[PDB]
Amino acid sequence: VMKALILAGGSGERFWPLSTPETPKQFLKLFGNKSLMRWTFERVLEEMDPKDVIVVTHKDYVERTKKELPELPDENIIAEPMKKNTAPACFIGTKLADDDEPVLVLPADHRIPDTKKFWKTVKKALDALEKYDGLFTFGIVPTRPETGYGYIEIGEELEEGVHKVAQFREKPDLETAKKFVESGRFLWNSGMFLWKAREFIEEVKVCEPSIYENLKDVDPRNFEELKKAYEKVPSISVDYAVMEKSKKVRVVKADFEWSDLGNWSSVREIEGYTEESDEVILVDSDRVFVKTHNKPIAVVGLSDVIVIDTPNGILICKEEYAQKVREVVKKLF
Amino acid sequence: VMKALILAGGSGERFWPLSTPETPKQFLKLFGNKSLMRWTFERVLEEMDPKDVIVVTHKDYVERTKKELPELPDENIIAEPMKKNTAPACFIGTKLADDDEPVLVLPADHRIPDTKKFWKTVKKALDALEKYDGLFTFGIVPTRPETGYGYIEIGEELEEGVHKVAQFREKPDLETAKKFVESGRFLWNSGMFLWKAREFIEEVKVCEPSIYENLKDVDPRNFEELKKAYEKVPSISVDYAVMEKSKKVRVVKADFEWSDLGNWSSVREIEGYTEESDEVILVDSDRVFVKTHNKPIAVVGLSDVIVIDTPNGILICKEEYAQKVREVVKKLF
Repeated sequence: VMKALILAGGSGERFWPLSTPETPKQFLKLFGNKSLMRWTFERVLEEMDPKDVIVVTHKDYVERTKKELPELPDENIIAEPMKKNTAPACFIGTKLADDDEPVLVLPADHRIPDTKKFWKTVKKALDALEKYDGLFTFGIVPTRPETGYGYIEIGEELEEGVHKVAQFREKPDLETAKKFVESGRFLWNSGMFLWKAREFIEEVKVCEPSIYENLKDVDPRNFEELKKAYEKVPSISVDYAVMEKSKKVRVVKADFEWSDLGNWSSVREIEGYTEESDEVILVDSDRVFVKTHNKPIAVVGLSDVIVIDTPNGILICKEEYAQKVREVVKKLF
Repeated sequence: VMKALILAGGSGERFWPLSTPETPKQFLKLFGNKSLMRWTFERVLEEMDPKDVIVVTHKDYVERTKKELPELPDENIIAEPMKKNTAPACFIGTKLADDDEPVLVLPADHRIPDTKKFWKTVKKALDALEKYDGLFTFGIVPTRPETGYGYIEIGEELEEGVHKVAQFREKPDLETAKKFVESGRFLWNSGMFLWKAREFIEEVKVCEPSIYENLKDVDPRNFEELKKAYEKVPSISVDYAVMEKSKKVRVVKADFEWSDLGNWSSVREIEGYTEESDEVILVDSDRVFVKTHNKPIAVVGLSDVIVIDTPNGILICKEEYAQKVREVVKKLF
């Protein structure tokens, strides 16, 4: 018995001009002519019947989620009355589970190309969960001194590849980041989780009563009932809400390619820089990421720049400012 | 009793994506829905009869020239068999005047907004020509430092605003223009010339026979004959051919504002950097020049760039590399 909980609340904001307010990150077909969420759903379906998968997302997103995931029973989609981040989503998704049922929590907007190593790692976490209880996160083995991700400090070892979490650390300085990688004592917080339903519910009661009392006996499908609760409930990631507080947090080492797809630079990391070609002309310009639409694009005198041309517009972004594409969406709409 | 010779040739390559690849610069409509040549023809018509205006241009553009300039008599367009730069075109155009007629030679792809001051200057230049003879140039006081213009060293003062030319200088290093602009002994060569038909003819015999001996007996309007004579005749500017070598070059301080429209930067210099607007979004980006087309353009984390969007393409160009747009066109086909 196992439940999968897909959290799908993102913003394509950093993916303008490809993303539109009407199309959040989760529906973007960045790879292979399928959305991030679809890939994620298919990843899960490798080892699970869809009866045990749950999507927690806004109502605006619900209908297109049905057309994206025809296999998913309409009941298993769970409409949210407002964006209050992952912690409340996690909570209402977890209540569908039975007390001693494992709940695997997954963002809809990440990329994990090896579906088998993913399940190898999840099986390992399931076995560990049964041996030690507590709340489990997945730490990705860093392959570069990445400043864009948050980190998990390895603690005491229970078993090979399963550790207590000594500490969480947010985006570090490049030197600090380089020390984290060289050390081998830090992992990337993948944003993925695994816990037994009952244990998480109880853990929130101490960490964030705010969340527990208001959602305690609210039926998550009853749209109206959940609105009042949500009006009462704060905005706060479960990372901040529970994980940063509990004394029973473990990490499982994940040996697989993973990305949060944070911004356009993240896509470049996966794809590599763009090749000079008949639609991309480069003169004294290196390390450029260019997605063309229907006309040639020439970049002259500029290095480390992202250029995206879609019908919604054209973006031209120095690479390190790829997080500030959000501001474009703020100013534009 | 005075001829105007308009030289109509020049690559418009540096105005990609506006210009097609072999598009002649003189037909670009950079300002007010009128071509550079049209503006130039109108400027001369302020004081002149079309019968005294000669356009020297490649055969391919004769018909299109007629259409820009319908006031111009069909016989006043002289069809060249090959592109051979300005010295040979100056020659065959200047042959059409009487020996003692003044001939004002003007580039077709410059921008002189103040027509009245243009003619103020010319009339001063005509009066000087009558007193002193020689080949006259028009010097522009450097309002800026900029490399790769022509350069005229101010020599002996013949009379106020009329000097001999100590030296003709066709190129410079960066910030050597600083000790030309702050030295005050150097004017930009505006590319306009004034001479009596016969003196210039004599001077081509002395400065470079190659052109003179091959073209002296030839009638400019007999295409075949001109086609035969041009095979023997070199491609060389009148600057390198005559001005740089001649011992009778005078200079006149120019009383109007002027620009050579060398590249996209020149257009920025005239229009200004671009205003953040409905279709131009600027995050952490200063001193950008942006011509949108059908969609919004966001420029994030980048300064001193030119972004031009047209059906033919998109150009993103660091401002100081604006000459290198030539390299783009080469790569494009």
